[PDB]
Amino acid sequence: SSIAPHPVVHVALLPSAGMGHLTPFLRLASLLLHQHCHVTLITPQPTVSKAEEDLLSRFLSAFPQVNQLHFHLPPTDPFFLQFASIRSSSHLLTPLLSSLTPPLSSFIYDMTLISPLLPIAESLGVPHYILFTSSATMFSFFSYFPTLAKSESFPGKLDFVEIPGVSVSSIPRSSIPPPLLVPNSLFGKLFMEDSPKLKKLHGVLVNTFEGIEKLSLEALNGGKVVKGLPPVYGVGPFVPCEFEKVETISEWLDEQPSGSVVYVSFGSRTAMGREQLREVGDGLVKSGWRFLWVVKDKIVDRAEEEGLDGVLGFELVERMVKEKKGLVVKEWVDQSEILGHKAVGGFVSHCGWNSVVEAAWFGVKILGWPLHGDQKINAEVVAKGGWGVWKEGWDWEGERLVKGEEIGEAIREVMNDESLVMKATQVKKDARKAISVGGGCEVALQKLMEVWK
Ligand SMILES: O=C(CCc1ccc(O)cc1)c1c(O)cc(O)c([C@@H]2O[C@H](CO)[C@@H](O)[C@H](O)[C@H]2O)c1O
Ligand SMILES: O=c1ccn([C@@H]2O[C@H](COP(=O)(O)OP(=O)(O)O)[C@@H](O)[C@H]2O)c(=O)[nH]1
Repeated sequence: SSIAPHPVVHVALLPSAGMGHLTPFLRLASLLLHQHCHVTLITPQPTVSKAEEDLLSRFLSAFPQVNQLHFHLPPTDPFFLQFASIRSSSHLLTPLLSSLTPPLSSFIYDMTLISPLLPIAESLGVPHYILFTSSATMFSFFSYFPTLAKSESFPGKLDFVEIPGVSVSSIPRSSIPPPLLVPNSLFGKLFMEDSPKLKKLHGVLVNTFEGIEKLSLEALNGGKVVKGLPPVYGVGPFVPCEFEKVETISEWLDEQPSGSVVYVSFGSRTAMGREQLREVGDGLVKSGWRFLWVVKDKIVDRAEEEGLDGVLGFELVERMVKEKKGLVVKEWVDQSEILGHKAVGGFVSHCGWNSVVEAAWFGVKILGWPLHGDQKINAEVVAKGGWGVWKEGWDWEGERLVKGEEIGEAIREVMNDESLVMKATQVKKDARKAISVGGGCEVALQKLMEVWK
């Protein structure tokens, strides 16, 4: 008895600094657009890196129906500095969010912004959420932090973190993210201020799935970690999207035998010291395997200033050009196009979380080389599933010099192991189940959409 336009579900999104935060937010935006949502994207500007700038430009051109709200920031690790700048200025956003049309339905923001955005979301009167961009196991640690910090000996006497029922049952002190043991650090301060406020959220979205973190997901939603935690929605794996693409790399890969290439990358914001970097190349040559090595000499891509031949040195460059087995680049690559190529049989990775979930989506086994932060916990999430391995004696980047001899031996050990491929293929199979009807991601998004309507 009526011919009416259907009311629109309008979601607002706010990502913080780095490609490891921007990429999952934009993949979530694509998922929401395919559910016929209207999306507003708040963009803090300028970005720390050029790669962030360029990805946003390709996203907006692909989806002109997205409403961009500019967030011009006022004028240490450059990405951590941006985390603090966005957090300290977020209290100014209220006028831009309260005048949104059509009426806002929900608000999903970065995990590092809980405290300043909670009163803003309360005034908007809509359900609000964090998108947590690391593993569900690390989210359990974050939620558990007030339980550990109440002790009078914290953080001096803490040898094991054992959260009931999660995917990594015992986290030793050597795997705790170093800033969490330093009360005055940025993340140590954010953990203490923000974790007690998790109970005010409507929910927590995580880019993960039952095939890789079954136990952590069940413990978080069973009241085992902390009583009164908001529900945790496993909405991963986030499938890589078309707008991310920017041809000699793909042409080189086309000429290599299937499964014969080892891909090497330590993410978008980490650069090894020059001596350690040169040991990586020595290990790749000694391994005897074909390789595609992505190099960074600076944390921030904008700051690169020396050519690859000067970074690598004459002796290493000469060895690699003579053997004619490897390709080395110091530029932004299409990592998902590489991991999805049939030539790539293994992945030497720092185990940043987006890279882990991409490797799971493509069924590529991992040699884990965790370098900083939560990467040792993520490396063990992978090892528990039997589709990758890591050497706990290598330690955080810069604590010791890992030698080319032992790097080459570790590469041969992973590439000769067919059991790792067997488990990685089953992970790949469970990754597709999660997004199909009845899978964890499909079930979670339907729950959220019905609430927002
Ligand atoms: O516990 C986490 C993640 C959970 C969290 C929760 C609330 C919060 O307020 C901050 C973090 C974490 C850490 O304790 C140290 C650290 O160094 C990184 C690293 O964060 C950088 C960002 O730039 C990534 O690039 C890198 O991959 C990742 O390992 C972390 O994720
Ligand atoms: O040359 C590069 C380097 C990185 N990435 C992507 O950048 C992200 C890195 O995020 P992750 O959580 O793995 O680690 P972080 O870079 O934050 O340490 C992933 O989506 C990678 O696929 C890419 O496409 N090309």
